[PDB]
Amino acid sequence: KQAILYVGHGSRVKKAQQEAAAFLEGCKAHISVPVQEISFLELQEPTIETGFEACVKQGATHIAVVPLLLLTAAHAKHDIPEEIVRVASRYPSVRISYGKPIGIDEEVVKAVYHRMKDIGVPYENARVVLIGRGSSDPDVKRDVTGIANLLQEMVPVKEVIPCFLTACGPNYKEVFSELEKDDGITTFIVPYLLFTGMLMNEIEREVQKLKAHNPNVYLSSYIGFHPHVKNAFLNRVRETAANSEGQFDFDGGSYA
Ligand code: NI
Ligand code: NI
Repeated sequence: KQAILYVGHGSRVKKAQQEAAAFLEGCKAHISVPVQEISFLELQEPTIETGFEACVKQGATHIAVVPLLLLTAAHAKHDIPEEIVRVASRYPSVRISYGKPIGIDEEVVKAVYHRMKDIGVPYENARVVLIGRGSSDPDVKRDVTGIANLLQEMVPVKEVIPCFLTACGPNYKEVFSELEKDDGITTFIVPYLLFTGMLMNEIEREVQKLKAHNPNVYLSSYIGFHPHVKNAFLNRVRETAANSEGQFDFDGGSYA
Protein backbone atom coordinates (compact mmCIF):
# COMPACT_ATOMS: atom_id res chain seq x y z
CA LYS A 1 0.00 0.00 0.00
CA GLN A 2 1.36 3.54 -0.51
CA ALA A 3 2.86 5.62 2.28
CA ILE A 4 4.02 9.20 2.66
CA LEU A 5 6.97 9.91 4.96
CA TYR A 6 7.34 13.63 5.60
CA VAL A 7 10.81 14.65 6.78
CA GLY A 8 11.48 18.00 8.42
CA HIS A 9 14.94 19.04 9.52
CA GLY A 10 13.81 19.42 13.12
CA SER A 11 14.35 22.17 15.64
CA ARG A 12 15.57 22.75 19.11
CA VAL A 13 13.05 25.60 19.61
CA LYS A 14 9.87 24.21 21.17
CA LYS A 15 7.74 26.58 19.03
CA ALA A 16 9.49 25.63 15.79
CA GLN A 17 8.91 21.97 16.58
CA GLN A 18 5.22 22.70 17.12
CA GLU A 19 4.84 24.76 13.94
CA ALA A 20 6.55 22.16 11.73
CA ALA A 21 4.67 19.24 13.28
CA ALA A 22 1.32 21.04 12.96
CA PHE A 23 2.01 21.98 9.32
CA LEU A 24 2.85 18.38 8.41
CA GLU A 25 -0.23 17.12 10.29
CA GLY A 26 -2.45 19.56 8.40
CA CYS A 27 -0.97 18.31 5.14
CA LYS A 28 -2.47 14.84 5.60
CA ALA A 29 -6.10 15.69 4.77
CA HIS A 30 -4.98 16.96 1.32
CA ILE A 31 -3.27 13.71 0.23
CA SER A 32 -5.35 10.70 -0.77
CA VAL A 33 -2.84 8.31 0.74
CA PRO A 34 -3.86 6.09 3.67
CA VAL A 35 -0.54 5.76 5.53
CA GLN A 36 1.17 9.03 6.44
CA GLU A 37 3.93 9.66 8.97
CA ILE A 38 5.95 12.69 9.99
CA SER A 39 9.59 12.52 11.02
CA PHE A 40 12.57 14.76 11.59
CA LEU A 41 16.27 14.44 10.84
CA GLU A 42 17.44 15.94 14.12
CA LEU A 43 16.56 17.47 17.50
CA GLN A 44 12.90 16.47 17.38
CA GLU A 45 10.91 13.31 17.40
CA PRO A 46 9.50 11.22 15.61
CA THR A 47 12.97 10.30 14.28
CA ILE A 48 13.25 9.28 10.62
CA GLU A 49 13.77 5.70 11.79
CA THR A 50 10.52 5.81 13.81
CA GLY A 51 8.38 7.27 11.02
CA PHE A 52 9.78 4.91 8.38
CA GLU A 53 9.23 1.92 10.66
CA ALA A 54 5.69 3.11 11.35
CA CYS A 55 5.01 3.16 7.60
CA VAL A 56 6.30 -0.39 7.26
CA LYS A 57 4.41 -1.64 10.33
CA GLN A 58 1.17 -0.29 8.86
CA GLY A 59 1.81 -2.45 5.80
CA ALA A 60 3.30 0.06 3.39
CA THR A 61 4.84 -1.46 0.26
CA HIS A 62 5.87 1.92 -1.21
CA ILE A 63 7.13 4.88 0.82
CA ALA A 64 7.26 8.39 -0.66
CA VAL A 65 9.78 10.37 1.38
CA VAL A 66 9.13 14.10 0.99
CA PRO A 67 11.56 16.60 2.58
CA LEU A 68 10.11 19.81 4.02
CA LEU A 69 12.84 22.05 2.63
CA LEU A 70 12.70 25.38 0.82
CA LEU A 71 15.99 24.84 -1.06
CA THR A 72 18.36 22.05 -2.04
CA ALA A 73 21.52 21.67 0.04
CA ALA A 74 23.34 19.19 2.29
CA HIS A 75 20.19 18.09 4.13
CA ALA A 76 18.34 17.20 0.93
CA LYS A 77 21.32 15.66 -0.88
CA HIS A 78 23.18 13.83 1.86
CA ASP A 79 22.08 13.82 5.51
CA ILE A 80 18.46 12.83 4.92
CA PRO A 81 19.22 10.20 2.22
CA GLU A 82 21.82 8.61 4.52
CA GLU A 83 19.29 8.31 7.35
CA ILE A 84 16.81 6.87 4.84
CA VAL A 85 19.37 4.27 3.70
CA ARG A 86 20.34 3.43 7.29
CA VAL A 87 16.80 2.54 8.26
CA ALA A 88 15.65 1.14 4.88
CA SER A 89 18.55 -1.32 4.52
CA ARG A 90 16.70 -3.43 7.12
CA TYR A 91 13.59 -3.61 4.89
CA PRO A 92 15.02 -4.38 1.43
CA SER A 93 11.53 -5.23 0.10
CA VAL A 94 10.14 -1.68 0.53
CA ARG A 95 10.10 0.53 -2.58
CA ILE A 96 11.19 4.11 -1.95
CA SER A 97 10.62 7.41 -3.71
CA TYR A 98 12.28 10.60 -2.46
CA GLY A 99 11.09 14.09 -3.32
CA LYS A 100 12.70 17.43 -4.05
CA PRO A 101 12.79 20.55 -1.91
CA ILE A 102 10.16 23.10 -2.86
CA GLY A 103 12.71 25.08 -4.92
CA ILE A 104 11.64 27.21 -7.89
CA ASP A 105 7.85 27.03 -7.79
CA GLU A 106 5.22 29.58 -8.82
CA GLU A 107 3.43 29.07 -5.51
CA VAL A 108 6.33 30.29 -3.37
CA VAL A 109 6.69 33.46 -5.45
CA LYS A 110 2.97 33.90 -4.81
CA ALA A 111 3.72 33.55 -1.08
CA VAL A 112 6.35 36.28 -1.46
CA TYR A 113 3.82 38.38 -3.37
CA HIS A 114 1.29 38.18 -0.54
CA ARG A 115 3.95 39.03 2.03
CA MET A 116 4.75 42.12 -0.08
CA LYS A 117 1.09 43.06 -0.47
CA ASP A 118 0.59 42.78 3.28
CA ILE A 119 2.67 45.94 3.83
CA GLY A 120 0.05 48.04 2.05
CA VAL A 121 2.50 50.28 0.16
CA PRO A 122 2.57 50.41 -3.67
CA TYR A 123 4.93 47.80 -5.12
CA GLU A 124 4.74 48.88 -8.78
CA ASN A 125 8.27 49.39 -10.12
CA ALA A 126 9.64 48.67 -6.67
CA ARG A 127 12.86 46.93 -5.76
CA VAL A 128 12.67 43.65 -3.86
CA VAL A 129 15.55 42.32 -1.75
CA LEU A 130 15.07 38.61 -1.18
CA ILE A 131 17.09 37.35 1.80
CA GLY A 132 17.72 33.62 2.07
CA ARG A 133 19.71 31.97 4.81
CA GLY A 134 22.40 30.97 2.33
CA SER A 135 24.82 28.06 1.99
CA SER A 136 28.25 27.21 0.64
CA ASP A 137 26.41 24.80 -1.64
CA PRO A 138 26.05 26.65 -4.97
CA ASP A 139 22.66 25.06 -5.65
CA VAL A 140 21.21 27.31 -2.95
CA LYS A 141 22.28 30.55 -4.60
CA ARG A 142 21.23 29.09 -7.97
CA ASP A 143 17.72 28.29 -6.67
CA VAL A 144 17.25 31.60 -4.82
CA THR A 145 18.24 33.45 -8.00
CA GLY A 146 15.77 31.35 -9.98
CA ILE A 147 13.00 32.24 -7.52
CA ALA A 148 14.00 35.90 -7.84
CA ASN A 149 13.69 35.65 -11.62
CA LEU A 150 10.24 34.08 -11.30
CA LEU A 151 9.14 36.87 -8.94
CA GLN A 152 10.47 39.35 -11.49
CA GLU A 153 8.40 37.73 -14.24
CA MET A 154 5.20 37.40 -12.20
CA VAL A 155 5.09 40.75 -10.33
CA PRO A 156 5.74 44.18 -11.92
CA VAL A 157 8.80 44.99 -9.83
CA LYS A 158 11.88 46.99 -10.88
CA GLU A 159 14.31 44.22 -9.93
CA VAL A 160 14.86 41.44 -7.43
CA ILE A 161 18.17 41.18 -5.56
CA PRO A 162 18.79 37.79 -3.95
CA CYS A 163 21.17 37.98 -1.03
CA PHE A 164 22.07 35.92 1.98
CA LEU A 165 22.64 35.91 5.71
CA THR A 166 25.78 33.75 5.49
CA ALA A 167 28.09 31.48 3.49
CA CYS A 168 27.71 32.96 -0.02
CA GLY A 169 27.52 36.44 -1.47
CA PRO A 170 26.31 39.00 -1.73
CA ASN A 171 25.64 39.38 1.99
CA TYR A 172 22.47 41.32 2.71
CA LYS A 173 24.50 43.86 4.69
CA GLU A 174 26.43 44.90 1.53
CA VAL A 175 23.20 45.33 -0.46
CA PHE A 176 21.79 47.37 2.43
CA SER A 177 24.89 49.55 2.38
CA GLU A 178 24.26 50.19 -1.30
CA LEU A 179 20.63 51.14 -0.52
CA GLU A 180 21.19 54.08 1.87
CA LYS A 181 20.51 56.52 -1.02
CA ASP A 182 16.70 57.07 -1.27
CA ASP A 183 16.25 57.63 -5.02
CA GLY A 184 12.46 57.61 -4.78
CA ILE A 185 12.37 53.87 -5.48
CA THR A 186 10.58 51.82 -2.83
CA THR A 187 12.44 48.80 -1.48
CA PHE A 188 10.74 45.75 0.02
CA ILE A 189 12.81 43.35 2.13
CA VAL A 190 11.43 39.80 2.08
CA PRO A 191 13.02 37.18 4.39
CA TYR A 192 12.83 33.82 2.58
CA LEU A 193 12.64 31.79 5.77
CA LEU A 194 10.30 29.19 7.25
CA PHE A 195 10.83 30.33 10.85
CA THR A 196 11.58 33.45 12.87
CA GLY A 197 14.50 33.39 15.23
CA MET A 198 17.93 34.83 15.73
CA LEU A 199 18.36 35.78 12.07
CA MET A 200 14.93 37.42 11.80
CA ASN A 201 15.77 39.66 14.78
CA GLU A 202 19.12 40.53 13.17
CA ILE A 203 17.30 41.42 9.93
CA GLU A 204 14.86 43.57 11.90
CA ARG A 205 17.66 45.56 13.54
CA GLU A 206 19.62 45.99 10.28
CA VAL A 207 16.49 47.12 8.46
CA GLN A 208 15.89 49.68 11.22
CA LYS A 209 19.35 51.17 10.64
CA LEU A 210 18.72 51.21 6.88
CA LYS A 211 15.32 52.86 7.41
CA ALA A 212 17.23 55.47 9.43
CA HIS A 213 19.03 56.22 6.19
CA ASN A 214 16.37 55.46 3.57
CA PRO A 215 12.73 55.88 4.67
CA ASN A 216 11.39 54.11 1.54
CA VAL A 217 12.28 50.68 2.94
CA TYR A 218 9.68 48.20 4.20
CA LEU A 219 10.30 44.83 5.86
CA SER A 220 7.67 42.14 5.30
CA SER A 221 7.00 39.23 7.60
CA TYR A 222 8.99 36.12 6.81
CA ILE A 223 7.41 33.69 4.34
CA GLY A 224 6.71 30.94 6.88
CA PHE A 225 4.11 28.25 6.25
CA HIS A 226 2.09 30.51 4.02
CA PRO A 227 -0.88 28.84 2.28
CA HIS A 228 0.97 29.12 -1.05
CA VAL A 229 4.00 27.47 0.54
CA LYS A 230 1.56 24.74 1.57
CA ASN A 231 0.33 24.47 -2.05
CA ALA A 232 3.91 24.15 -3.32
CA PHE A 233 4.78 21.51 -0.73
CA LEU A 234 1.60 19.57 -1.57
CA ASN A 235 2.73 19.69 -5.21
CA ARG A 236 6.00 18.11 -4.09
CA VAL A 237 4.17 15.36 -2.18
CA ARG A 238 1.88 14.50 -5.10
CA GLU A 239 4.70 14.42 -7.64
CA THR A 240 6.86 12.28 -5.32
CA ALA A 241 4.03 9.79 -4.81
CA ALA A 242 3.29 9.60 -8.55
CA ASN A 243 6.98 9.18 -9.53
CA SER A 244 5.65 8.71 -13.05
CA GLU A 245 9.01 8.00 -14.77
CA GLY A 246 10.87 6.63 -11.78
CA GLN A 247 12.84 9.86 -11.54
CA PHE A 248 12.51 9.75 -7.72
CA ASP A 249 13.54 6.07 -7.29
CA PHE A 250 15.80 5.64 -4.23
CA ASP A 251 17.96 2.66 -3.17
CA GLY A 252 19.58 1.43 0.06
CA GLY A 253 23.27 1.26 -0.83
CA SER A 254 24.18 4.76 0.37
CA TYR A 255 23.34 7.29 -2.32
CA ALA A 256 24.25 10.85 -1.34
NI1 NI B 1 28.68 10.61 4.25
NI1 NI C 1 -3.05 34.07 -3.52
